[PDB]
Amino acid sequence: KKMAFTLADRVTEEMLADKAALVVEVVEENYHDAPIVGIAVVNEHGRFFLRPETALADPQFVAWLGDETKKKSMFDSKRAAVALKWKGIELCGVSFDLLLAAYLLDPAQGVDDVAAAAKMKQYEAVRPDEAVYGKGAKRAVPDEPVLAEHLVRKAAAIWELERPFLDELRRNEQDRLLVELEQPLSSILAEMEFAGVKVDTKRLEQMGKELAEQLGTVEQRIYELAGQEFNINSPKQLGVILFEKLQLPVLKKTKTGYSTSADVLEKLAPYHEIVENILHYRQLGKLQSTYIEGLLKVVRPDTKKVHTIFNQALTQTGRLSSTEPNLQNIPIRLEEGRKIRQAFVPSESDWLIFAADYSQIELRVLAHIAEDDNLMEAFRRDLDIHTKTAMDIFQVSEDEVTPNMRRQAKAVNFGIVYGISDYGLAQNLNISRKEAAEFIERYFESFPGVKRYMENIVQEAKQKGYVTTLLHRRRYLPDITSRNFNVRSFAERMAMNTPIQGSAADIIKKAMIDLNARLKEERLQAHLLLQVHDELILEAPKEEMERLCRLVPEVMEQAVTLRVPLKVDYHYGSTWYDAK
DNA sequence: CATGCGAGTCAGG
DNA sequence: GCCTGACTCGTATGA
Ligand SMILES: OC[C@H]1O[C@@](CO)(O[C@H]2O[C@H](CO)[C@@H](O)[C@H](O)[C@H]2O)[C@@H](O)[C@@H]1O
Ligand SMILES: OC[C@H]1O[C@@](CO)(O[C@H]2O[C@H](CO)[C@@H](O)[C@H](O)[C@H]2O)[C@@H](O)[C@@H]1O
Ligand SMILES: OC[C@H]1O[C@@](CO)(O[C@H]2O[C@H](CO)[C@@H](O)[C@H](O)[C@H]2O)[C@@H](O)[C@@H]1O
Ligand SMILES: [Mg+2]
Repeated sequence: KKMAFTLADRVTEEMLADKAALVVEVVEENYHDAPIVGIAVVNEHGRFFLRPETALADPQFVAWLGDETKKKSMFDSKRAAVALKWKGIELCGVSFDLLLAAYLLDPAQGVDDVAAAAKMKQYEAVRPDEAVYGKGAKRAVPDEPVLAEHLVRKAAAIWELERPFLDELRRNEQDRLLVELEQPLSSILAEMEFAGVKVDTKRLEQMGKELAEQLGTVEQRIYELAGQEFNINSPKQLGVILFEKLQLPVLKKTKTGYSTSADVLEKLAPYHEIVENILHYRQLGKLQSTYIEGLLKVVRPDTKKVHTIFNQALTQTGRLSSTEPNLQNIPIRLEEGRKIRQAFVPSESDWLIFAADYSQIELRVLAHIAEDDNLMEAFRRDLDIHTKTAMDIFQVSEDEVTPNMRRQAKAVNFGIVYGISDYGLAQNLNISRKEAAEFIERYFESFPGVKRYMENIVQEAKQKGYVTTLLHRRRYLPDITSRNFNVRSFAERMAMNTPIQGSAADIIKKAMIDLNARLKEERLQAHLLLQVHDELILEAPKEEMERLCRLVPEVMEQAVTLRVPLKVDYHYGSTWYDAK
């Protein structure tokens, strides 16, 4: 039975009630400077559909949109807020976001539309967006009649679902998480995406020309060493050359053929000169295709900026993700790739890039949650945690710690966070499972509190069915009870890791909110550009650097109070590359 | 030929 | 051992 609503030709007073479910539809996946195809409002007075051209041109409606006292309940308010920003319209008063509410209740559901969220509460009087708009090449906005009914049904669902979702969040003790953390953060992410990051395209293009030159040389050297030309970027073709023509040892095979992963190649390097060249070709090719050409494709030609979209409702741990482009995985580990960062510059003359990052936040969080005396003392002394771990595992003085000892202690620390696994550690340290287990055993002997936490958290995950983070984020782990070793083990590691990675996510999100409040109180022009899991990147007038050096680390270090201090390092410079 | 899928790969924390 | 996203190739359908 069709849903009744008024297809309005003009905005009326009853459409501006102080509480309503609001839909400002942007069908385009990437909502930057995208069109708004329709608007729906459901409130105490009824259900309404408004054409965007009329609604967005009406002073009363626009004023209502920007009035913080007029409360709106929506789904993915960031999408609408950013689309409206590109139109010079401010959206305020969003007191409930169904997407974020759904995400907090169960990030595993992968709720990406109103229909999916509504299905969680047995509400199915709304169609999934894909069914209405189609997908990809066939994606398209339907005729007004169909479009109008769909937006109204989504608004109607939101109107009906707010109460039950809020009630469950409250029983989960996640009400403040939604209202005081995720929703306020959504607005901050909206500002960041809209602001964008300036790219020096001329510099990128120049790097691309040089890369193309080097790739050409390595490419030819590879054909020369192989004795024939082939598609180096084809794991299949490369496999034939390496393991058949050149007879290199097959130490690993994928599900469908020979493995040519870098870790595999690294082992074959001693056998033939072609290997080192393939690795070099892989590095340069990655930079060229993904960080030069890929980046250049998404730079807005008019503003010369990239406007990423932070998916705030995707990861199972509470972390954000970044797309079009992904600005959370710009090269930095290898110098040649790190140079890509010289292309990210301040958006204004005489401004500078400022970057602040937490030092070992995950291990500090673990020290706090596990209450491991040794680990807590280590951070209280602000010791080099890898050297310290090496000292305990190997029972040597600081002077006796060799570079390799520290390298292995570092590997154990990087993994201890992801949940112990002799197999996983063995792979990273290229050792036997028996030996890896011995390392783990030694680690636990030195950090008994951590061992206790690992056992206790797995037990809690089994008892309650989920694990939680410092700010009450949760993750259900049904596989924790599986009678399949591998499946159960994966769930156990998630149980061990989620409270760590997740609480670190909670902390930096809170830091972002606290930071913006401080930046506003101080009337600084500085503003956030990016978040990369444990670091914040801002840009600001050079005249604000000294103030930022004191303000940013403090706000980040004081976001939450743990049993150990939080430490933040910072750097600034003319480009993102220089912010080191 | 057209768009779209998985597989394999590798970039980041 | 955890958490992500983008690009290539080669196959899928489909013209
Ligand atoms: O607006 C971001 C928000 O939308 C979802 C769907 O509800 O993702 C859509 O938009 C992303 C950014 O363009 C795309 O990567 C994704 O493919 C598309 O479905 C949510 O996942 C996200 O929180
Ligand atoms: O010149 C392009 C032509 O070369 C082949 C091999 O003969 O592939 C090479 O060039 C591609 C584009 O630069 C790379 O992806 C590939 O790795 C490299 O070997 C052919 O496949 C292609 O038609
Ligand atoms: O040997 C106990 C030890 O094994 C772990 C896995 O590393 O858990 C196993 O044993 C528990 C019973 O003590 C079960 O609840 C669990 O399902 C099973 O995998 C550790 O958590 C535990 O300390
Ligand atoms: Mg750091």
